[PDB]
Amino acid sequence: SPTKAIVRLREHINLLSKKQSHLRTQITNQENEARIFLTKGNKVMAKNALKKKKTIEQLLSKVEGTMESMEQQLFSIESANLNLETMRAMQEGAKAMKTIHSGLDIDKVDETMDEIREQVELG
Repeated sequence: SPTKAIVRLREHINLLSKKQSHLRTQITNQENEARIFLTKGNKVMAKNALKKKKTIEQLLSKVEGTMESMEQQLFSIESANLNLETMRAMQEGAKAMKTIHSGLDIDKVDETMDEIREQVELG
C-alpha cells in the first residue's frame, strides 16, 4: 500500500538524518584536531587529520545522496496520490452528472411507453 511506503520512506529518512548529524560532528572534530596539531606540533598530523576529514565528507555526501533519492520518491508518491484523487473526483463528478442527464428527460413515461407499444403492435 502507498501509505505503507510513505511511512517506510519517512522513517528511513529519519535514520539517515540521525547519521548525517553524527557525520557532521565527526567532520568538525577532525578539522579541529588538524588546527591544534598545526600548533602544538607537526604538520604531518594535521595533514593526516584533514585527509580523514575528507573521507568523512565523501561518506556524508553519499548519506546525503541516499536521502535525496528517498526524498524524491516521497514527492513522486505524494504527487501521484494527488493525481489519483483528481482522477477519482473527476470520475465521481461524471457519474453524478450522468444521473442528471437522465433527469426527467428520460423519465418521460408516455414517450417511452408509446415507443414500446408501437413495437409490440408492430410485432
